[PDB]
Amino acid sequence: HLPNITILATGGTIAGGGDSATKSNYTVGKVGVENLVNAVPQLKDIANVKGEQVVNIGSQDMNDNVWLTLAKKINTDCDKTDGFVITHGTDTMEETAYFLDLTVKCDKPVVMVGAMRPSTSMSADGPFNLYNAVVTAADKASANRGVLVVMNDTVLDGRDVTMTNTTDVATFKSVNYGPLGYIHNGKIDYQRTPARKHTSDTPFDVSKLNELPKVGIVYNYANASDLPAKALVDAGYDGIVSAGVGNGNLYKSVFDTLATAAKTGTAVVRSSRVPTGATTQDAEVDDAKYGFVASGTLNPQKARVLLQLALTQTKDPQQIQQIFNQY
Amino acid sequence: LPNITILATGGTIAGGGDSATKSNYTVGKVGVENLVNAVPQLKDIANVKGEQVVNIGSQDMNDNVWLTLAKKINTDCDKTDGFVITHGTDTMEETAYFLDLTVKCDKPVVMVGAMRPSTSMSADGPFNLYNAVVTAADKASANRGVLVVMNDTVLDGRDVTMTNTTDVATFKSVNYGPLGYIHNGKIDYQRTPARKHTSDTPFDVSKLNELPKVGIVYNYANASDLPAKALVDAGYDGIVSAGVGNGNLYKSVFDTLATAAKTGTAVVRSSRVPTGATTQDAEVDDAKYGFVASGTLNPQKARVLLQLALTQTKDPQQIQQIFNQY
Amino acid sequence: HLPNITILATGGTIAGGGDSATKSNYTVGKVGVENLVNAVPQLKDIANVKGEQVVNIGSQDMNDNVWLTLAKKINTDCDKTDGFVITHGTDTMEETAYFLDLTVKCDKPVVMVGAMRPSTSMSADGPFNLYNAVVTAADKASANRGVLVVMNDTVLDGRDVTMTNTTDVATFKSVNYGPLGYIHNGKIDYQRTPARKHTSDTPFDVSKLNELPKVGIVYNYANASDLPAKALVDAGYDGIVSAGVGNGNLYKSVFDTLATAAKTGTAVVRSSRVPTGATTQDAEVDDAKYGFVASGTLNPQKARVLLQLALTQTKDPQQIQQIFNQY
Amino acid sequence: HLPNITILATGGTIAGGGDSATKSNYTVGKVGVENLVNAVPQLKDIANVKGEQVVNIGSQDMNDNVWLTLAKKINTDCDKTDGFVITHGTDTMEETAYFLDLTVKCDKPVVMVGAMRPSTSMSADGPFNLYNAVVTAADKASANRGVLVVMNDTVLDGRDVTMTNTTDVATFKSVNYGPLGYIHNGKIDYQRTPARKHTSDTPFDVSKLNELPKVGIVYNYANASDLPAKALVDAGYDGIVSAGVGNGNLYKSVFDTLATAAKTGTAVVRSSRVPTGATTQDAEVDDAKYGFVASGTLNPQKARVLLQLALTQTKDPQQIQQIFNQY
Repeated sequence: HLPNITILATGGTIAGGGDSATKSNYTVGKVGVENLVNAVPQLKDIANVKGEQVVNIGSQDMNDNVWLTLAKKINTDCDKTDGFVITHGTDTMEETAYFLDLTVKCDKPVVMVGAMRPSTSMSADGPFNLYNAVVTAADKASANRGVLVVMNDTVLDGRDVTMTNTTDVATFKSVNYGPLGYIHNGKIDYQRTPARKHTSDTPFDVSKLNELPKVGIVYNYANASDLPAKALVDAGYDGIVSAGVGNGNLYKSVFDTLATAAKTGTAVVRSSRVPTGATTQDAEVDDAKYGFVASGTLNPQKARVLLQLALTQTKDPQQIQQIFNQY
Repeated sequence: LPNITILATGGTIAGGGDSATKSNYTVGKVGVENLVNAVPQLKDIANVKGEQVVNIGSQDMNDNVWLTLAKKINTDCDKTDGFVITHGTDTMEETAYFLDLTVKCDKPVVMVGAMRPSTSMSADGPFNLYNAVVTAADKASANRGVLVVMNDTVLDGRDVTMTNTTDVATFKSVNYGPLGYIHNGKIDYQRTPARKHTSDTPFDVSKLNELPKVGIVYNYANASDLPAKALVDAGYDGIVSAGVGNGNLYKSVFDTLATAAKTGTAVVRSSRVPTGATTQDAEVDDAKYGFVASGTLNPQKARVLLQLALTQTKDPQQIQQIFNQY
Repeated sequence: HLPNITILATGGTIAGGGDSATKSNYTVGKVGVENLVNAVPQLKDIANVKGEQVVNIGSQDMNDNVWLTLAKKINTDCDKTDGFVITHGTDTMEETAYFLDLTVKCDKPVVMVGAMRPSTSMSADGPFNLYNAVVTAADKASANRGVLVVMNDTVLDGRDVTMTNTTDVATFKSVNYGPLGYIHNGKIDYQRTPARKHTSDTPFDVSKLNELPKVGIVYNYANASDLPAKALVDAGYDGIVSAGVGNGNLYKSVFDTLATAAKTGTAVVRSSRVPTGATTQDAEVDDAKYGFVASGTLNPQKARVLLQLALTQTKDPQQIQQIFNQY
Repeated sequence: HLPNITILATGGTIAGGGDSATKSNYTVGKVGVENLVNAVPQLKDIANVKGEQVVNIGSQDMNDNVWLTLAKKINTDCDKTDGFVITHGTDTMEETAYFLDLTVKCDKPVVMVGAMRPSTSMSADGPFNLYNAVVTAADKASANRGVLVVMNDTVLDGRDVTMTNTTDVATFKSVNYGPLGYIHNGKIDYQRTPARKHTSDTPFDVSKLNELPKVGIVYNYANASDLPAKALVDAGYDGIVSAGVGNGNLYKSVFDTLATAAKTGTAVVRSSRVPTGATTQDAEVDDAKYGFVASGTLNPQKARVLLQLALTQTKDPQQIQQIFNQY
């Protein structure tokens, strides 16, 4: 009769700990899901919570196998529950949020949440962030909006959400298109929803996949080395994402290596190290001439999520561009 | 009127497209004199002399142009009242900090670019150039370090960065804010960078024709060690990590860089995250590994300072000292 | 054919010129619409443009009479054009946008535009602003999103759009829920639409109105005077909006005057002087008990627009609070 | 031997409390200074703290009498302590910070701090904020920087600090010139200091004053009533600050009232309701002619603070403008 709500715990600074409340030092992986739930007894006011510990890692070590395990579990257990919260490291939550946004086939709410302060800190942000994540997953209006991230009283879509600051509790922002809703006193005023296709409206199906296509990221800057790009090509990577300078521009020697790569079986996506705004067509690079794909507003690490999934469907740069214009 | 020298390097500000109402352009259509002639009002505020140093897209900016530019300004400091450098946007933030650490001229040195090509409707380059010459003309600008002047704002070389791929308002000092705003050809300076620059740095490039080799590697989920293993296999002097969150490293990359740091490669941890410090005293024992924490320097600015450090030392603790002072 | 677009000019810095190009002085409603078009020859590549001068005022002198004229004309002339651009000063464009967003029943694109620099200034922003406003009004995907403001290559909804900076060309932002779309190379990638009800989904109809209910705005600050609030009450005002401190809070003397007035026929809305975030219920003020309405994310000048309209339908606070939850 | 730090408590949300850790409802001033101090036992690691509860009000009720009390106390008590922390409400902290920044002659560190969540909240921000405020008051490097605000791990100058968001724990930002330092692991890396004159470098001497000149604030907006302005003039106010539209512009009817009043000796400052950027001279308003002062980056409530203090030395509009260009 209260919403049934599953928490899938993956680790992160929300389950991490230091030897002092008032020193910054901490390590991830100290606290199980039972202990987090128990630190918020007010959850039983809003939901019937069930917690499982899928893994316990720092999200700096998030990987393809944990992504597959999560998407598979959510997809199989969808019918058991009214929604899911995933407790997660903050460092790569914006990656896992987008991978689930594209492969989750459950249109029931799936809410990701972490903490910028360890469980042991003075003014720890984890307990209230977890409360609000359950408020969100239990809100009937949260369904059909794609996979969500809830941080600092804010409901953010999985596609546009990113980290803006290294330490600030208020780091997570949807920096191009804004947030979906604000949470106040356990109620959400939703004024937006992602137009890009997600969840059950995407062709991606990882139900029977045990690995993903290999996709690396190369940085651009003055005097950039080509050695990173060469190393990925030498290893037969399925794709490379460029964190370009400005509007996805390539240092000349990186450009040389990725042009060869795009014409010899490696997919190439131009994104940007710049934190907001689209990597666009119709600027300084004719993507189609090189066989590149322009990432749009997807940053390097998001573009790598969508490129891995595009490559389960096609190697064709025109098709990949069509997928980067729809998802 | 002061004497002001424009040193032109190319970029969108001197780039053009086939239409004022389409986004497509190539850099380097336009020479320095053409730019200057485009803004006749410069006459009202300065005696302007333009020289072309190079003509390239800043996406192709490199160690040799940096060395040329810093030598040029240091050689010619006595000869002018200040400098404006016209430059692409994409790496303006790297050139700005290189120069901020390496120019010993404490007269005004102001970088400027354009987010719209000189051909475009509502081109931003003319008023930008105009405001850059105002900044270089104001004696208040002296002793503030190398500056960037974009969208009516004066920003310090260390903190300035691009926030947006296309916005005319892209250039911000995202951690500590601007030094001043330009209104009607006057600046109200309320700020100056506390970090040591120009003649308070030990870095001199006057007889250097190259810089230590410093690469950047990106972190992300399931990150490849192969990029870092490449730079190490090549004998790179230094690698900056574009960390996740507070300068964190995927396990593979962590292992490779920890092994390199013991073989002598300098390792700085920075962050792909656009604002905030990569700090000591978080998840990574930097002293245990011989790693250096970048502070607020983003990965491309971290490279600038690591290259210069690497002209003076390979000692981690001594690199951390330099990353705490400049 | 190319779409037929109507430019309705109201004046503004965009029609306004200075004495120099390189000094900050200018007059507003200097020159006219036909002058404004002729400065942008490229418009004829994208539409068949006709201009009409409605009024010629600096938007700091904007008023109910210009609002009523604008809305009736857009609603009357709707059938014979494919879309509208309204040239307007920047200072109060956010207020006119939300009035029009509520009272226009034309669901063809309605776009507001201005300029932050004068006509004659170096790097004048008006010409490209006007070009992109016509792109937006000409796009079929612009229909049914409400009244829009198009500034600095960005499409902003009438409701959330506001000024962030006194002089920056990039001043206009939707500071709570972000923009709907970015314009690049004459094309828009819409990824958002406002969920709050607008244009033909509102019951507001000003067709037969010649004046609007009287709504004043009072400011809160340390040691605030109650004299302004008392002056609007003595004048028999229909409504009062509070620019509160923090989360909509009231200086003691303002609390006293507004609480007295809310129980004897004056509608009272708590908004905030703070530039982003909702003035919420459930905080320090029990709105229901005083007969106050919480403005949500509407800032004082926006709350005033919605309060004047709500008072054309009802004087009941619970019903005004309902309108404030829906539009 | 750790430093001696004086906490002066004035109330606010930092001292506030609600029925539930999870519900938003609260009231200010439920817990006293010693309770706040004992909730952060770790303060003994970094200082010898002495608390004095000076008043106990919501900062929505802050007033001239509390300002005078605080300035005279800090000034008298300077030589008995190494540094001051003032606990205060958030809503007007930015006003008090500025008044103290102009009236305090003690150049030892003086830090203000509050909380956006009440002390009873889950993930309450006050405890670690208070910890950080005392770190900042203990740090000698803070001396000579003017009065500070410490919130959300940031050191902010009293002049430029303002609220950005109605509820966000990260709401306090130096929105024009940025912050002075970030706090991490109990340490500050200061990279900035305000160039504007503060503390000992101002002429402002409140030592014998028991009242401050009367300064009100009137809001601009479409169709603005002249009644607020006329109410303040009728009452013989000593000055009026206008929260102008755009770059300090005034609606017709308010412009008429303020112009008439400056002619007979009322001090009139043009500020802007726009949250960032300066209200400049030499835009659309001839300040020289009307006897008006442009407020620069001072927002309306900040402008009030400096105008009241300008008015303790001069009523001469040109002398008041010179004060507005120096502080």
